[PDB]
Formats: sequence, C-alpha cells, structure tokens
Amino acid sequence: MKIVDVLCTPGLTGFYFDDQRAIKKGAGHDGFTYTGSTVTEGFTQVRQKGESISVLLVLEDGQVAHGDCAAVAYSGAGGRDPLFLAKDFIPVIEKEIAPKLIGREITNFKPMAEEFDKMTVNGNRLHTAIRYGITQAILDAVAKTRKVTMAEVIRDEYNPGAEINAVPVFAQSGDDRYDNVDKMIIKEADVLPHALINNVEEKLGLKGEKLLEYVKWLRDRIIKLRVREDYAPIFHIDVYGTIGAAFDVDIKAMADYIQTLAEAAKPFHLRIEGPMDVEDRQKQMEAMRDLRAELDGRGVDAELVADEWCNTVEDVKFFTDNKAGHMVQIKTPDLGGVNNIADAIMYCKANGMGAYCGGTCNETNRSAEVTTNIGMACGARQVLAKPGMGVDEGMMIVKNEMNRVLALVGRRKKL
Amino acid sequence: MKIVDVLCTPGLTGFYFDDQRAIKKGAGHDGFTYTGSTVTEGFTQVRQKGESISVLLVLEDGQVAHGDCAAVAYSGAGGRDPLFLAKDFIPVIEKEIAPKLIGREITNFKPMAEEFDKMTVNGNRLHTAIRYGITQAILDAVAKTRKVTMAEVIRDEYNPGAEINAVPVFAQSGDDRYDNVDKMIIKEADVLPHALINNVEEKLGLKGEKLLEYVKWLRDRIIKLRVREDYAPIFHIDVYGTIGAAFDVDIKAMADYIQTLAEAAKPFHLRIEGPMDVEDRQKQMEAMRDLRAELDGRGVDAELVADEWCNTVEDVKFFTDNKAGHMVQIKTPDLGGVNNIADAIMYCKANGMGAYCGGTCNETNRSAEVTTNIGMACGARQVLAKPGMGVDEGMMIVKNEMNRVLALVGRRKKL
Ligand SMILES: [Cl-]
Ligand SMILES: [Mg+2]
Ligand SMILES: [Mg+2]
Repeated sequence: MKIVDVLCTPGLTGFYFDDQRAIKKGAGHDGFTYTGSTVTEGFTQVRQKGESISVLLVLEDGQVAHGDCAAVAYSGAGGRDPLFLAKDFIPVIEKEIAPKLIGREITNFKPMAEEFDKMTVNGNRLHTAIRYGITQAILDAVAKTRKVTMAEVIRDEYNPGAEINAVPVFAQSGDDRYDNVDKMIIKEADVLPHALINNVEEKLGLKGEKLLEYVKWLRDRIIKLRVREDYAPIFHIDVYGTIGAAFDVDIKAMADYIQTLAEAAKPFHLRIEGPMDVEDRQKQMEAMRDLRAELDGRGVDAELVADEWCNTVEDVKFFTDNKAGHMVQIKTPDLGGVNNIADAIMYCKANGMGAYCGGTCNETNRSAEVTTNIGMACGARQVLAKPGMGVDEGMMIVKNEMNRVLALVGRRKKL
Repeated sequence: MKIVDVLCTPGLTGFYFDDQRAIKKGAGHDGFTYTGSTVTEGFTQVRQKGESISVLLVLEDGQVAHGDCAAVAYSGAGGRDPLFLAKDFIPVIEKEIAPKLIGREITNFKPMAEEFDKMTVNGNRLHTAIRYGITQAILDAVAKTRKVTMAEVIRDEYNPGAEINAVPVFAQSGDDRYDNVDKMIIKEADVLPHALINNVEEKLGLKGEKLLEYVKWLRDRIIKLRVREDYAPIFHIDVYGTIGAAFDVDIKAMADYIQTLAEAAKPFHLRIEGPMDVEDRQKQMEAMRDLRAELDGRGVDAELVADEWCNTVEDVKFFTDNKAGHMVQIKTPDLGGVNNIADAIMYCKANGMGAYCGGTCNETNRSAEVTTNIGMACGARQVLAKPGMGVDEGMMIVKNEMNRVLALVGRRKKL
C-alpha cells in the first residue's frame, strides 16, 4: 500500500497554551484568563487556545490515516520546542515531510516511525509535536493497510505474542479536586484523582495536614458515592515535590508522612506522584530510589510515581535501571514519535517497572486514541484519560476506544 | 460490499443521565451529584453515568464502520424513550438488528437508514438512541465503501450539486456562564454562549434586568478578551420560556424586551432560543410566529430559535411552514435515524428557515463527528459543539472534524 497524499489542517486541542514563565512570575487572574505581560516568545496572551495539526495520509486504496500533532499546555516553556502554533509548523510538514511520504510503500510501523522521529531539516531535528502527529498517522496507516487495530500493530512489532487487555484508566482533576472526584467515581476511573497538590501551604499543609484530610475525604467520598460495592479504585495523587519541601527531603520523615497517608487511604491503595523535586536528575533519581527503598524496607504499601527530571527515553531507562520509584511516567507528547512510547513502556516491563502511559490535557481526541492503543498493546499499568479538563470527555474518548479495541481483537481470535 | 460482522460495546458519553423528574421534585446538589430518591424508572441515583453503545460494522474488505448510540442527559424523562442503559439495549441490537445487518449489501445511505430507522420489533419502534447509533454506523459504512467523507455521502444523496463548507460552531456554557464564556472567546466560537437562562427570578430577572445585564457583560467580555478585533461572534441565549412567563406572553412586551437585549448586544447579533413556552404545539407555533412578525415588522434584527414543542420532522415542517422563529433546533439524538437530520435541515433550507444542527452534552465524540458531517453537507446555519460540558473538548471534536472533512473534499475537487 502506497501513500498517495498528505493533507494538513490546523486545529484545536482539549485545553490551552499557557505561558508558564509568565504564570510563575506572578500573572494575575481574570475569569478563566491570566493577566499581565507575556514572557514567552510567540505568546500573544498568557493564556491562548492550544493548537494541533491533523495529519492525513491518503492511502492507495482510498482509506485515510489520521494522527494529530500536539504539544503540552506549557508549550515553549523551559526545555521544550517553540510554541506549537499550527501556522508556524504546517509549512514544515507540507514542504519537508509530505514529499518524503507521497509514493512511499507502507512497510512496518517501527522502521517508518523511527525514520520520521529522527529526520532532520537543515541538520536540525523536528518539533516534538510534529513527530507526535506524523507517527500517529503512520501507525494508523499500518493498521488500515493490515486491517487490524493500532494496538495489534504495536503488539506485533513491540510485544510479540502478548495478549491485549484493558488498561486501568487514570483521571486528572486539576484544582477542582472535589467535584471532578465525583465525576471519576461516577465514571468509575480505575485510578484517580491526581488532585494537583502543587502548593505546600494551600494544598498540602505545612505539616501535610490538608492532604491527609483530603485523602480521608477521598476514601469516604468513594464509599459514599460508588454504585457498586466492589468498585475500589487506586489513589494517584501528585504532590509536585511538596512532600519533599514540607519535610526537607528527609527520607524517613517523608516515608512516615506517606505511611499515614496510606493508613488514611485504606481499604484503597496509594500512589504518590513526585514526592520530591530536587535540583538535578541524578539527585532526583537517588531521592526516589532511596525513598522507595525506605518505603519498601519497612513494608509501607505505597508506590511512588516518577515525573520531575524523568523526561526522555534515556531518562525512562535511567529511573527504571535504578528503581527510582515504583512507576515511571511515560510522557507521550514529549517523546515525539509514538514509537518511543512503546520502546519506553517495553523497557519498563522487561525490568519490572510499572509503566504509566500518560499524556497531556492539551492534546486531541485522536492523539488520545492512538496512545491508548499503544498503552493497551504494551500492557501499561495505567493510561491517562485525556485530553481536556472536563473529565467526562477524556474518560469517554479513552475508555470507549479501549472497549472497541478489545471487542475487535476478541473477534479476531475467534475466526 | 456487505457487512460481515456487527460488534456492540458498552461505553461512556460526554455527560450524565439525570433524573429530570427528581431534579424538578427538589433533589439537592451535593458536589457534582444529586441527593435523595430517584423518581424516574430505571434510575438508581438521580445522576448516573451517561451510557453509549458503540456499534461496529466489519465490512468484507476489513474496514470497520463505527457509530455511537446515545441519548440526551434527561434520558427517560417526559415524552422520551426509557433510560438508555447499555446493558438494557445491547441485547436488543444483538438479537434483533445484528442478524439483519450481517449479510446486508451496502447500497445507498438513504434507503438503508430509512429501513433501520423505521424497523420494528414485535410491532414496536426501536429506541431513538439505537436508531441514532445504527444509522451513524450505516452512514460511515457507506462513506468507507465509496472512499469519501460522510459529508459527501449526505451531500450526494440529500443536497445534490451543493458545495460543502464550514458551518458556524455553537458552544454551550451550562450554568458557569462566565468562565465558560472566556473559553469560547479564546477558542473563537462562532455562536455562543447558550447561558442556560432557565429561571425567572435567579437568571432572567423578574423585569428581565439580569439577562440584560448579562448581555452587556457578554458584549464587553468579547471586546475585552478577543485576540483579534474582527472576531464578532453571534449571541445565542436559551431562555427556557422565561421571557414568555415574565412578560405574560404579551407579544408587544416581549418584542420590546428583546429589542433592549438586541440594543445591549450591538455590535453583536442576537439569537434568543425558546422565548416563550406555552400550553401546546399549536399555541407554541403561533407565539413564535407572531413574535417574529412583530420583530420583523419593527426591523429589530434579533432572531428567535425554536425548541420547545418542535421535536419531530413533522414539527420542524410545521414550524418552517408557519415562519415560527428564524431558526429551528434540529434535535439530533431525539430524531433517531440520522437520515432524519438531513431531511429536516433540507426542508428548512428549501423554505428559508434557519437550520440549527444540535445535539446533546450527553452523546459521544463519535456521534458528534457524524452529525457534524450531516450539518456541513446540508449547509446548516450552525452545529452544536459536543459532547460534554468542558467546552474545549466538544469544540475540538466538532471543529477538528470539520477542518479535516473540508481538507478532504477540497482535495477531491482537484483530483
Ligand atoms: Cl471542586
Ligand atoms: Mg506530576
Ligand atoms: Mg432550548
């Protein structure tokens, strides 16, 4: 099957481009908007519409493969590629990438994805978001050519022989950590709520006392609201390094604190994302490794999820190798070509590291469908319900795709 | 080409099933839930998860057509089919419709959709949600057989010789009529905000003063936040009959009051949905017609959008024939077969009535893509951004689908 055409359309995402540098300097509030001057190049406002590029591969048989280019909300922030304005990046795809695809015979997903993930123009690598879209399109093209699900393609090429099963769906609440919890309970998230505990005083408490009461509220809320008695989701709470800050990164003091969180969470199981956030990757690994080893040596039944300083596939291998937490976050848009997600997940598996197949609230419905398929195929420990902060939509996009994929795969076994 | 297999999966939606009867009975808000006894049959809490049924037709070439069965959030309410629980209706599909689809030749969309729309079981019509889902799936099957967009199939069969263009996108705010407005301005909604003015004293104001003030605020908000000065969206406010109630359905008084909103909305054009809500369909048509008469005769360029008592295709024909409003809401989930959306729009356009291609917050990402296609094909006046109350997600689904479909058609025009 040849590719005969390549179309690009600009688009929306499930959220916003936020000027992080402006927000961290003290950008004020006004309704759903931020105020004051923009700090980051390219921004016209501190908050503006998040953008995507839909990449369409017209196939020889007339089918159309579809992937979406997207970046995180903090597009163009520290250590990221420039603000992903479709206007700036459609011309690159149309003049540098499309001619490399038109007339190409569709081969396996792995080699083609890798070619396009590493490709250079003027000796310079492609914007992560473009690699993200183009490889999603390529995966969808392989799947359509072979008449199977994207999951199945990824399984064949990255996880030979394995079963494809449902993956636990993790929902994120943002600051509305009470109302969106209700949403998640009612939509039966397998993992919840993130809770956006990004403030020591306001959100954690100076002694961690606020999060402690939140965990108790959360446990009770589930017991009260759940339709089915046997619905028992896993707690996943992101403390943006505030446990570290509130306890001066004292390994033992953090673990003692975390133990009381666990006591408060029971009967439910507790995952804490980003306990600490220290000053370099080496020392983040060490602090995660040792806090895990502390928790583990004492038999405190809480898991740590890596985030801060764990970005690249190389990072994923580094945190994995060194058991720097119990779960490593695989950051789908940041990794560029979606083949890297599968590589990263499969490394985690091979080394017994829990794999959180993540994403951004600022990507699309399509990009979410694709990476869900990857998550399923590689047996990730959980996948993010995404995009958007509405919760319902993100859960629907991700779980419905999961459900249909399992239906189709199961049909194929009995043929 | 035939359909070779049918798969049904249970799914989520962008929203919830709410027991409307209980909500009117006085169910108290608690977080994102409602307290107390359910009043409607089949409900187990006053708010429960929205449910969908993804319908997949496997065709003999190995492509998979996908349609989503979905109902309104007030599933099971007055004049409605029973609460659309997946577990209740999947077996109906599997037993009664799958055998009729497996082995069926793909001919044209129109006769296939009509057969399945009007299909009976033990003498009784099928649930509107099943008809909704099945016909979507059929439409997609037809498109995939012909290797064209869903829009092009509908254009070919209902709107011959027409171009397919972008359609104004309308966003709903729900009660958060302030912050969600900000969203819509940042995402550049063509029509906004709905505003859920569903209460006389709290929302409209007794003498209309609250809506008037909200209009003023809305106008300033757009001028305040718009990225580019020539963004001039259309105001569309739903008032749930309350202008009728506050002004004793007096035509002159209502005409006078909308004139003031119109004046307060300038430079922005205003549409008011459901100005009144009377005792029966006949008196509803008359009030709509006479109110439009007054405004038109007085040259107040503000429009009236029909809703209440305008439900089926005969109703849309009824409101069209008697110029009862300037626009009519085509209620996509409620109409069953999606072929009926095409018939209703095209009637409206043959007789110079605005066609509002609607939907629900409680349908799916897929149903929204499909009916968006129908809207474009028949050249609707506007389409609802949907599903979900998040706003961002429903705008992305609807508008990103819109842009891709136009890119594909434009390509086909140059082939
Ligand atoms: Cl909240
Ligand atoms: Mg984190
Ligand atoms: Mg209405």
